[PDB]
Amino acid sequence: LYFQSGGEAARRAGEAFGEVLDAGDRANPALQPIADENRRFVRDHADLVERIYALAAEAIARLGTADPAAAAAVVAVMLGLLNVARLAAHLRDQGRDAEAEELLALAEEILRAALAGTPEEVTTTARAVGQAAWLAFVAGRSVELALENLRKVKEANLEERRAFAEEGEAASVRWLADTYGAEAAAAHLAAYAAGVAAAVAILQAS
Ligand code: NA
Ligand code: NA
Ligand code: NA
Ligand code: NA
Ligand code: NA
Repeated sequence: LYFQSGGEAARRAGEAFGEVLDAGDRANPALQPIADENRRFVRDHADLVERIYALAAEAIARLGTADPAAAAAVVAVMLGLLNVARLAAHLRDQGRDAEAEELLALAEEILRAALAGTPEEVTTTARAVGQAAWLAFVAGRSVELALENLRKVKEANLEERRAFAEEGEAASVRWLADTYGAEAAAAHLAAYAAGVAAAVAILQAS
């Protein structure tokens, strides 16, 4: 990672995201279990965290951090691969290491290919990759569904990728409200947006 210029800046940005989301979730008894699980993930899967920062460093190298759209795209890449990594971590914790790699490799292929375009295109693809994994995680942690979803993103044009990201994001809001209640869900989503903004600003200053 150290010969991947940008890895330390990506880490600072991701840690800023994590700190802000942690504080938002930790402030509310309904959301604290999320903050605790997120700390456990980072503690237990340092190798996946570093792999996320490595892909972010590739995004920094290609897009720069000289403007808000590029910075947002790098953050979106990290958050999209993080969603993939949560399912990969489940697979690894359960001894299904090869399937975890297949999942990570396909997500990384799609994200890397998007880096040839504009930041706004990268952000759309990254959001779609994130939902491809998240939707499969909630539906029984199915690597088969995740791979199918990722292949559908791969074969989708930009508008179709955006539409899929929007459907998944809407389903995600619904899941948060169903699980934590609408009131706590709104607080969580606001903290998430603040964490994105924190990470964007760290990248811009890097
Ligand atoms: Na790099
Ligand atoms: Na505690
Ligand atoms: Na964990
Ligand atoms: Na996300
Ligand atoms: Na994303």
